[PDB]
Amino acid sequence: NPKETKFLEEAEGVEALEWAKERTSKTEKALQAMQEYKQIKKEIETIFYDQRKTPYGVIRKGYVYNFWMDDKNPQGLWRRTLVDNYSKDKPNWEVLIDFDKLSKKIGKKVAYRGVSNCFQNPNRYLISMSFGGKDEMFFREWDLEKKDFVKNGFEPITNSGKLLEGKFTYPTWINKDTIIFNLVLHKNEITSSLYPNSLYIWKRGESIEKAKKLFEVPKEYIYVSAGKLLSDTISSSLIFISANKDFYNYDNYILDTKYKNLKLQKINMPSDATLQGSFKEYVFWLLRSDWKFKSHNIKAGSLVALHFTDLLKTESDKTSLKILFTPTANEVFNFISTTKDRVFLATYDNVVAKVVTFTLENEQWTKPVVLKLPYQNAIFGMSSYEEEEEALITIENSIVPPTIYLWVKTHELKIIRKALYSFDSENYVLEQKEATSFDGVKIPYFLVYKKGIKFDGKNPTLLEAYGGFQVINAPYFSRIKNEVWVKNAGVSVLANIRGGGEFGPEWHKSAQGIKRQTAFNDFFAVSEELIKQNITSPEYLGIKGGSNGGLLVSVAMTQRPELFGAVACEVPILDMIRYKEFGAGHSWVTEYGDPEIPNDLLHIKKYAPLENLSLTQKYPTVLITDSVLDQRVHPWHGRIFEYVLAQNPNTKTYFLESKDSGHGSGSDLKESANYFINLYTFFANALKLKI
Ligand SMILES: [Cl-]
Ligand SMILES: [Cl-]
Repeated sequence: NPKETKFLEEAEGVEALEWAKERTSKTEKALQAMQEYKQIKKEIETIFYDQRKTPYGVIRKGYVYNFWMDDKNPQGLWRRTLVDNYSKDKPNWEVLIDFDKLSKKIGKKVAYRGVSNCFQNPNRYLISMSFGGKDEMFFREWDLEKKDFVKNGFEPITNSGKLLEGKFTYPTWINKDTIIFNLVLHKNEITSSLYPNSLYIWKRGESIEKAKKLFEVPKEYIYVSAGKLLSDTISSSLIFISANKDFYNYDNYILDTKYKNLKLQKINMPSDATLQGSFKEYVFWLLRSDWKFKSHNIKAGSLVALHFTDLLKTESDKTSLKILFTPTANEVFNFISTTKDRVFLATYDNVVAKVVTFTLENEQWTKPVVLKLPYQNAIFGMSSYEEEEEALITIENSIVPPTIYLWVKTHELKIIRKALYSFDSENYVLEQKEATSFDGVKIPYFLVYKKGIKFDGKNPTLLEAYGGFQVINAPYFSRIKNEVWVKNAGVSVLANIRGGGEFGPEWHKSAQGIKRQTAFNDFFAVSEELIKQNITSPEYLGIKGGSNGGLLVSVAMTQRPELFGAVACEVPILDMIRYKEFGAGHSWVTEYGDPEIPNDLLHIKKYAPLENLSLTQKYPTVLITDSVLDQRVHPWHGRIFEYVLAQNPNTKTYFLESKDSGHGSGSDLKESANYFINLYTFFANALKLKI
């Protein structure tokens, strides 16, 4: 019965933790006894603790800021160096905050979760932090001149000293003495998805009990957030308030903070349009749906720009709106990023990165200039601020390590850092291929292998996908997969299945809700194609997915067990009947359908893994992972799958429950390292990697 299962529903406490510890210990001892473990451990530790790891960063006021972890500092160091030093192989870094020292002090893992700098006094930062991998977080104000926390500064503590935490509580500076944030002051100030439901404004020197509530959303909404509408260099007083109603639709507002009285004014934009950035007084918005705007049908996936004042106006009064991107068939929007005098528009065309830059001249958008990316199958990233003329760009592909480039004030890329580690890209092949799905639709996939392998169906192969939430699953360079898997003659595959965002909102909507089986079919189409082409065979084929991808792979192995030889189901959502009861489950009703609506439940039960398991069926060996402090999906999902599968004597399972990773691989570097040693030992042993 579910009475037998009920103890596992409690994340912490007693019977669940003991049950989980025992299975985890059995699993770790079993992995540690496999012939492949010693070698896999060596290879992973060499990578994770490598002093030649690339120190990625962001430029502010003549310095590059970096966050660094290694075996000495697994929680990590927030640090900086002069931009002139950043080109040196081994820059002289100034350590700003040592999180390992902080953790030792408090007696708990304190994880760095980002920073926000004050425009009015740029020596002041709000440092975001969490205990381990919790979604709940807090912050502390910190001063650069002092290189220390500000005594009695902004930190969400009560008049007894009690620290208040909230899931993705992040603060925004109003002025040097005022912040706004999504504070959980009272226990009940949360939505049904358990995110903070309120925004508070808080003045320096006042108890948090004196903070003024400015905004509250209904319980049925997902979350509320505050952030800046424009660059602080244009306005520090316009705040964007975003109330996410049902994951995809929003009520958004401008909060103007500079007048005698605060002013809150509702933004008139399509409810599923999203703010993507700004430049000067203009704002960029992405469309998820077609917009009939005056004469025009502006297609779903387009980017428009408008003056911020037109956000408050009726369609009749919206004179500044311009269309900046209209995707052709294989195109999708990626991001906007801004410098002092340029806007960068990053897109994909057939899952290959493309970038242009433009500006404003005489209040008109200039003709964009192509920024040529000198990699095949390029993947693009960058950090920048409108306050800064210079920016750091990365370009990479799945088999070529990332290069970091400085964007200089004369508007060109200059190489600033190459990888210090060695990876001989010419010994590998990267192919972009397509499978044909059940309905004739072509599904992209990326295939990476070592030159010289035979296509005789005996290559150990690891196939990954995600397939949800309009997420673009781009083929980035993975040092771990390339060096631990592909260098040992394993094959790597990434499938851009529907549910994702690789071809814009329609690519997502096609496998959304009760259409989820479309995502799963896409994944089978790729799996079968790998086998047909004698890249691999079921015995050598492993599949890996996390979170939403954890549903994907548990569905795959239960519908099509005969296609696969090994599975890793990581921090999964998978109990699709009961998902609303656990963690942030209410937030995804529009993604999966509502199990309490008969028609949605009927579709969900056709695929839900716990509804489609047979005791007498051999399933592929599976590694299931979850965490006590996973507040996103809750460990129930991993625990119940293990509990039920454990009872099938035809199936071998490995289970790993982490104390404090949360929704991820580990909340410090050592724990992540151990997680990937366990995972790669599992696959190497299951699929016979020659290691
Ligand atoms: Cl930073
Ligand atoms: Cl102060």
